[PDB]
Amino acid sequence: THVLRFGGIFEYVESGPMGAEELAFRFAVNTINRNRTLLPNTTLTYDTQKINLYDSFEASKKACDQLSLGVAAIFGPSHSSSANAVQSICNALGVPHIQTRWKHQVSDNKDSFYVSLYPDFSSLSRAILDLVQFFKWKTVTVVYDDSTGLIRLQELIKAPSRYNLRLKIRQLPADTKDAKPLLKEMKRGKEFHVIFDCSHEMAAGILKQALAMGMMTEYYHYIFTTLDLFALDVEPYRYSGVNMTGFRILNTENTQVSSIIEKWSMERLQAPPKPDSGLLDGFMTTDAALMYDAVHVVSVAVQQFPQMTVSSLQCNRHKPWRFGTRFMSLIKEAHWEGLTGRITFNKTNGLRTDFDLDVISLKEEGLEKIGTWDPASGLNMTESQKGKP
Amino acid sequence: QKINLYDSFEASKKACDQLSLGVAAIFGPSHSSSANAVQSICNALGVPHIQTRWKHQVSDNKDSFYVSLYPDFSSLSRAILDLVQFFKWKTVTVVYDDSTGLIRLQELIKAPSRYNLRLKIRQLPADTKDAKPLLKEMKRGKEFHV
Amino acid sequence: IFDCSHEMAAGILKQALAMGMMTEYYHYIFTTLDLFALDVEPYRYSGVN
Repeated sequence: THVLRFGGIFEYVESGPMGAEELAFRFAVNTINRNRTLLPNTTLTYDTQKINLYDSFEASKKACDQLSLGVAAIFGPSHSSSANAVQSICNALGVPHIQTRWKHQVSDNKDSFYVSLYPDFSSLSRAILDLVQFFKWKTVTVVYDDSTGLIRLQELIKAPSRYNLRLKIRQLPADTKDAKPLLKEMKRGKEFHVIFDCSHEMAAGILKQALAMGMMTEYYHYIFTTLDLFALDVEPYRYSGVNMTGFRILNTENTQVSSIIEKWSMERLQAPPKPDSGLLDGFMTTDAALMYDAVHVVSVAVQQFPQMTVSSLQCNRHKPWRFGTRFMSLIKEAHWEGLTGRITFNKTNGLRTDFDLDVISLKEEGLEKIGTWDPASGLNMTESQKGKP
Repeated sequence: QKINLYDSFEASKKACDQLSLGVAAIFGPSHSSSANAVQSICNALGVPHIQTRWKHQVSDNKDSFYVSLYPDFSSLSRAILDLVQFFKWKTVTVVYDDSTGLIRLQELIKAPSRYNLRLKIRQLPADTKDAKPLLKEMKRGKEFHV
Repeated sequence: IFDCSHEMAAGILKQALAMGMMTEYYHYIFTTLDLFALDVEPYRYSGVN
């Protein structure tokens, strides 16, 4: 017996197809009340917008726009620039802001009313470092994408602080085949342990090079910063014998997960795919899984709080919203168990710094879960118990 | 206009608010969480903008109405790299406090892939006092080019 | 050293690629002359002789 609206900001270039997460977002809207259990007497609606690449001023508008009505809580943009203002704004007006990307929060900022389902790297980069520290490498190359890659990995760069991993860092140029100058050195420096950092969009790009650069052998052992490792196309590679390694958080070990994905894959590709890119079009990418779970994680908090009503909140004013402080800290206890496994924000900072990474690797058959990681227990490698008394 | 450090929304107002009078070249906030916000406006409103600090430079923000008299870190980072290799040093230790110090110094961090060096990297924690252990380690570690 | 009409060469080569045998190590020699007719590009960087 109730309707409720969220906000929404997304990106595009002047038109559709809509932001594939937005397209996949409105889904998590609908799927709520078809698991009717979920917020039964409180039907959820929403509002969205679409904003610029490399901008927040427009996103400031669409922020203030979605604040004209006011919205119960905003799910936010892609760029940091776009999502840092949306952070402050909501957090200068009580509104909860939500995040699914990573972006380096300046550690001199006062803010509260934002959270980021994105699993932070101070764990990821710890996990990398564990994994590395297991394969007993005494060397590694860290290929990243752009400057901010560093700040993403600084746990790793600081492994020589304690550990004999004399590593080197190499940055990809603009294009994919802008790799060849780089890789050529690697093969000439003979750097047979490679950790990347780039959205998989460069992975397939960088990989087809590592193939055409004759670096797909048993020798090289590529490790990927990202999770969407699975989204790529195994097949061209799985025979060469290469060792490859990456993590996984879209916990496909659950039928429901493997159904919802499928139920989403039942609907996802109503847009035409892209063949050459090397992605398994039909595998719901992580970046969307969060924008999905968020909806649940977020709206489950609403399933604690009766008094909430969206309100017209103008940027002309200063007036913070009513129940933000009452509603915001509801979030930081939302221990939702969805696609990305356990979900529980580090209440100190409000970041998802606890989760289960299941390390996948490349056996000739495909991508095999071979070990499970968490912040707490380190690495359970299925290989660990390959001999018993 | 005087405002609080690290609040964009707050910082966003004065940008347009000044423009309610119109200004020629705003001289922006010196801390990127705000600086870009202003920058997000200046070329978005045709207005040129003048900046002093380095800021969390982004790859391809399509503004062009912003400059700064400040020397780009690349030149700086290259400049140290001139200096160190000049001093023939090998086992350097870079020491910062904030993550952005990396981007401040990547032109240097990348170099060992080209110039035979070694460089640990260490970070000053939240409090200033917290360096006493750092120095202690940097004492434990015998680092004589910092 | 192979022996097959190039029709198998491209076939056998795309394998030698997907079988991780396109390195500086292996040195493939072809019985046939139509070696040129194949498509160099996928290979010329791997360093193979």
